[PDB]
Amino acid sequence: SMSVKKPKRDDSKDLALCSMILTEMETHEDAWPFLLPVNLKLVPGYKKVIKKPMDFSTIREKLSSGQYPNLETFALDVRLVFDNCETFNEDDSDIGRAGHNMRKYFEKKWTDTFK
Repeated sequence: SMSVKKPKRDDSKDLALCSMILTEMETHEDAWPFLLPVNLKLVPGYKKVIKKPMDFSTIREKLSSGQYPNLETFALDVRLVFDNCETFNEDDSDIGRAGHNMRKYFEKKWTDTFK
């Protein structure tokens, strides 16, 4: 509360470390469904059904331009990519499996870097 603060967690490396995690996600062999925005002209249903589209390239641009106020807002966009994937794709599809694999990969890197 006013003039009463918990001890200052060092956040000065967070930008660098989110960039490294994002690099690792970009270079994973199962990243291909997620590298670019879904083409809303060419994929029936996507525009209407997925209210907040997100992809790695869009997270990368946001990251590079100071659009994440903190590391939690970065984790929310990454998770959004996988939550959108599960909303639109059957679990038993190459893309559905890709999304599950990538979410697991991400959550381990997140825990090991920050928790």
